[PDB]
Amino acid sequence: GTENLYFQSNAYRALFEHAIDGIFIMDAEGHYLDVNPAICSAIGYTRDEFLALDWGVLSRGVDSGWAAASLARIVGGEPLREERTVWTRNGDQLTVELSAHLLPDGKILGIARD
Amino acid sequence: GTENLYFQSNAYRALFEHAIDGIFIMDAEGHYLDVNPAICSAIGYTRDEFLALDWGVLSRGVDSGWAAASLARIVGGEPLREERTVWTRNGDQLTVELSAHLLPDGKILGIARDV
Repeated sequence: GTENLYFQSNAYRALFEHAIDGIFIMDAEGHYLDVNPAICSAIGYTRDEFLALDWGVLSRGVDSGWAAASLARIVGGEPLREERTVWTRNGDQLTVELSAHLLPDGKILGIARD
Repeated sequence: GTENLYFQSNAYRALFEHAIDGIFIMDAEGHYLDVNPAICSAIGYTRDEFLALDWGVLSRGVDSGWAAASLARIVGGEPLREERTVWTRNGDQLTVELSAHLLPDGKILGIARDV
């Protein structure tokens, strides 16, 4: 049997740690809550730096209202799938495909892929 | 909180459903126990059809001993990271990069990526 919370929790821990794709968790207000090793390494922020940032900073989409508009669609229950230019800590540019899905308690699971 | 049992199991079910990469679970003997939508779509198998498979059949690793030897290495605490060609029952061929990690309850988490 695999239909129990311990198995599932185990499998999340392993996926989060070992995924090649970036995986992040944010709260309903767009505050980053967790970030996996892949995303910290790609974007160049440490976990502690990352957890002080909000949705929109990486892709410079706060002022434009992109962050607020997209967050609202996500918390409304529409999945996000959109390519965005993001900037690393050092100011280099990446193109990432961002996916985001609502979790049952209103938090958000995100994936960042090349 | 994001460390707790309820959060992490919620997050697993979401990530399993929504991952673009393939994710599979197998037991220590190589029997497939679960497979995510991405895998099923990639090879056009249903979940039930995939769950009749054992480790090595898709990548033609039975005769060579690759299936049994690789499974032993994983079960022994050595994560797998290697590419495998898959040949599906309808004649398709694809090459994927596989990662496989032993989980605490003895099961194995696999991830399959395009490559």
